[PDB]
Amino acid sequence: HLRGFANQHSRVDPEELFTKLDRIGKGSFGEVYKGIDNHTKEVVAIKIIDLEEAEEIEDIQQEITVLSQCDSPYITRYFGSYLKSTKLWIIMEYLGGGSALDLLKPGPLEETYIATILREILKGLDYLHSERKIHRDIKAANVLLSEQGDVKLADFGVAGQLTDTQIKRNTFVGTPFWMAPEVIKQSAYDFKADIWSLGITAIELAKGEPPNSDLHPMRVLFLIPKNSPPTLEGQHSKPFKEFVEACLNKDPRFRPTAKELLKHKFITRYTKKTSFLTELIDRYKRWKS
Ligand SMILES: CCN(CC)CCNC(=O)c1c(C)[nH]c(/C=C2\C(=O)Nc3ccc(Cl)cc32)c1C
Repeated sequence: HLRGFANQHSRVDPEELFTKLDRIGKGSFGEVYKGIDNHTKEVVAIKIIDLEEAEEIEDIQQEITVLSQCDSPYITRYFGSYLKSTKLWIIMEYLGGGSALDLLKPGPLEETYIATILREILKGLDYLHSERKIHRDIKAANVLLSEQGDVKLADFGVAGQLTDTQIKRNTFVGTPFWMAPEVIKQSAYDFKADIWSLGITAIELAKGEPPNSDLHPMRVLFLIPKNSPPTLEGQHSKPFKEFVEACLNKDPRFRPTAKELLKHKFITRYTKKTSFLTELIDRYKRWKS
């Protein structure tokens, strides 16, 4: 019956207030478009969700709630939501540099870039975890950059909320290659699931693809809780291999917090400013052009 659902959104037709432009990517329940707020003229990202198609409605509601409860320069900003029949327009912050996955397209990343990106992801994780929120879908595709090199976490479509009522989660959610073993087994889990997913993302930043990409997603789901954790192989520095090993511990009790990882040798070795990442944005622009 969706009682109280429409009350939370502006019933004003979003085509009058916003000018919809080109598609820039996709989200958990819809397509992401570039837009301009007709009043301020300011650039925005618009996510259009078909409620009849994604009828997943509890999760759409979860993403709305999560985004409106976050207030951090490390989390994509939310500007409201507009309903137009079965379509829901979610207006968010515009990040012109695209994703960390988009940025791997022209070629491999030097270690200096990887350490800077991981440091900024950790600042985002530290904020979420302090707010008792778990992202649950940490991967390069969900790490976005502004045209100035600011790194932000996006896509709260499967995000979890811990309380004094619910100390742990048990929901089976995420993308197979990046999923923590306790998530797959549906054991009671917390913020430590994002730490494991960050370790998979660290390998993905170094290799362009997560570990065991040569395997079928369903085979990987069956093997993650049974096999030894992945390792960073090949020509990479010892502190980088150590950072990955710290994240990829099968026992969550031994995985460090985001705050601890911000003190890791791999993260502290390089002291690049986020503006350093604009070179990757320029490289991607030259490659696409
Ligand atoms: C088809 C995608 N294409 C690569 C071939 C373009 C690369 N991506 C972008 O240009 C891009 C841009 C400029 N902005 C975004 C995504 C945004 C974005 O800008 N804000 C935002 C908020 C929430 C979510 Cl889930 C996603 C986004 C994206 C994916």
